[PDB]
Amino acid sequence: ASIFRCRQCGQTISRRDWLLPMGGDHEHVVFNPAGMIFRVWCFSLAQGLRLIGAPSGEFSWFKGYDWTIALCGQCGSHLGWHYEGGSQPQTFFGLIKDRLAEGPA
Ligand SMILES: O=C1CC[C@H](n2nc3ccccc3n2)C(=O)N1
Ligand SMILES: [Zn+2]
Repeated sequence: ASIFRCRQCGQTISRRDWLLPMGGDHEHVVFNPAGMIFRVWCFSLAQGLRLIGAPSGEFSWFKGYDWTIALCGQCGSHLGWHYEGGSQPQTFFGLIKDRLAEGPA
C-alpha cells in the first residue's frame, strides 16, 4: 500500500511518500458551508486530476491559501482541492481520503 488511485475508476492520483504534514498533521477533518464533513489528506504533489475554475479564498480551511476544485481527470469524481497563493509551501493538494484507494506500486 504505497500508491493512491481514484476509488471510482483507478486513475493514478498520488503516493504515500508525497503526504504533507500541514500544521503538524497530514490529516485535517473539516466542514464546508453546506455542513459536509471531509477527512482531508494533504499531499505536496498529485497527478491525473483536472482543476476546475479560478482560485478562490472564500471559506479556505488553510489560512493564506486560495483553492480550486480538483476532479479525477478520468471519471470527473470530486477528489478534493488544489491550494495556491500561500507560503512554505506555495501550493499543495487537499484530497478526500475516502474517495481514494491505497494499493501497491
Ligand atoms: O478550503 C475549502 C475548499 C472549498 C470548500 N467549499 N465547499 C463548498 C461547498 C459549497 C460552497 C462553498 C464551498 N467551499 C471549503 O469550505 N473550504
Ligand atoms: Zn476517477
